[PDB]
Amino acid sequence: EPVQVFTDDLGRKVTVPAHPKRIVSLHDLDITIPLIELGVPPVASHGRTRPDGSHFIRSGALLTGVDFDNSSIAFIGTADIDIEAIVAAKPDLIITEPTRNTPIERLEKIAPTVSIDHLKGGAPEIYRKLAELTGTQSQLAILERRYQAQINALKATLDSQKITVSVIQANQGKINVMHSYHSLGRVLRDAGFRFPPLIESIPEGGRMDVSAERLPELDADFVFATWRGDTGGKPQDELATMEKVMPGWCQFLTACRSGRYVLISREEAISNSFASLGLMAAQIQSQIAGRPLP
Amino acid sequence: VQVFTDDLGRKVTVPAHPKRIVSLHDLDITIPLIELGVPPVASHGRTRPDGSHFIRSGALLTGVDFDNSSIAFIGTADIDIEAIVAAKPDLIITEPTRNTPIERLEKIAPTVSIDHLKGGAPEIYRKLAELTGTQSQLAILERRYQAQINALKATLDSQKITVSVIQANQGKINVMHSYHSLGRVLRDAGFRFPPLIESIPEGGRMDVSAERLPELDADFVFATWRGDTGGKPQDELATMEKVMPGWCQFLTACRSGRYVLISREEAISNSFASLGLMAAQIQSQIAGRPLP
Ligand SMILES: [Cl-]
Ligand SMILES: [Mg+2]
Repeated sequence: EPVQVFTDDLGRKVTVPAHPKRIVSLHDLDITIPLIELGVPPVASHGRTRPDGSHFIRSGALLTGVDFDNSSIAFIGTADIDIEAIVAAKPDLIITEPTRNTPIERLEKIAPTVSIDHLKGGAPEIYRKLAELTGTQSQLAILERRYQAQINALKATLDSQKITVSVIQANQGKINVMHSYHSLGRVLRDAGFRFPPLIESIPEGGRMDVSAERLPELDADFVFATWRGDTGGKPQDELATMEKVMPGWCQFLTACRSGRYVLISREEAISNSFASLGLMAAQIQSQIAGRPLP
Repeated sequence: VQVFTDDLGRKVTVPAHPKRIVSLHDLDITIPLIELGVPPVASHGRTRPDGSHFIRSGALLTGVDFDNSSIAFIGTADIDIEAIVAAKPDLIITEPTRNTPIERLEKIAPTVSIDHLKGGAPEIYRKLAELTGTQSQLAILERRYQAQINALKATLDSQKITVSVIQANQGKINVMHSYHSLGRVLRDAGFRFPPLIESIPEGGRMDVSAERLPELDADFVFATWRGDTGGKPQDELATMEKVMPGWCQFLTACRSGRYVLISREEAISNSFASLGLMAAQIQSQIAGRPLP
């Protein structure tokens, strides 16, 4: 079996298959979804657990169509990982990350184990690392080409470099803003939309809370926000929460007053996935260029 | 059982697991094959006046085109038989709008004809999955679509909201029983449509007089704009104004800022990719755009 040395984010030099056939993933969102997108789904995965004891891969069905109930992917735990289940899956590669609590020393006894950290370079680096680790560089190239096509289509729709945007979130009586809000921020920046200085000046990978009084500093041509829908929530929830931040908040933003405040489903907006990038690009396109107002 | 009856009624013996498929149509066959995980070794595509070739919607919807793959281009109008032979296919898939005599293809490899006019996209994918042994991948694609519809249904009471899809067609308005991807998602999500649309037979369409715009009004009115040739949404608005000056005032949806323009290339696709794009846009356009 052909083999490679991979340097993980703990600086460990790990001899791994050139083409792993049985991967165990210790995080649904951070690892399993990217693996599925790369065409190398794990044989076992971390996931979430509901109070009735049912299990699911977070965003699995929604973004990839893959979940525990329609696949041969074994569930290995949510909090404490079932070591017996990992062993039973007979992995040739185990992928974990720094926020997991299963000891590396235990995992490495089972199979070549690597730890990957999204704090080093974000989603693009995670996919680059996973593609190298799994020999799926050709599939990554296809994913990247489609993303290029999506950005180019968006850029061709409108003069993005002359349109300002912002992404905001209610946070316990204040406004939280990121330099780049996950998938949504990534697409906006890649398409060349410009952000207000308060947001642009936040260090890369950073974020800040902003006082309600300063809302006008977050104003732009279009203002985006997200709402949580994975547990029965609705867009009106973020509206109600913004009201708790400041009654009449709408009047502090020319974007909201003019009907250019846009609410996006959070679960897809926060994912690292190529699926998410496409969903963002489409929504940005029609919300900005495809919604004429009287 | 390696036996596939095609849409011409031909009983064709095929490979159990075809490895080298030749596709005679980019949109109707190549895109679905790529989505099913069995991209062809050669494909029909389009040709620009400078001689460059592309798989229509290939890069945009799948990330796959001639210029970043080993897929051979085999022609736009006339099919290059020599190129097909050189591709060493084990299966050739064609469709009834093509002009290549089936007998020429049959001499090369097992050849099957699939017709999107019988059942549309759902039937195309079912047939291609059976033909290529990709029933498992199709189930995955179908599961994602179900999740997307359920997400949309959970966002709002779609059964209380009416929607309408319209298209400018040479001075009149064309409406379909179901506008490809866009219409499929709207119907599947449980939205209601204007009385006129429900009267159109399945797979059918009709032109209506510009004067009858009010009968096509709904809570939200959707239309599409062509962008694959440098077009922009404003170009579609210009077209409507020529159909009917002040057309906006004849629709309560347009007057009140509930007229939505969607990119046509994605909207008319048979793809699962497009269904997801439609669902996301419907969701935020209807439920995520509060107006003053
Ligand atoms: Cl141990
Ligand atoms: Mg400003």
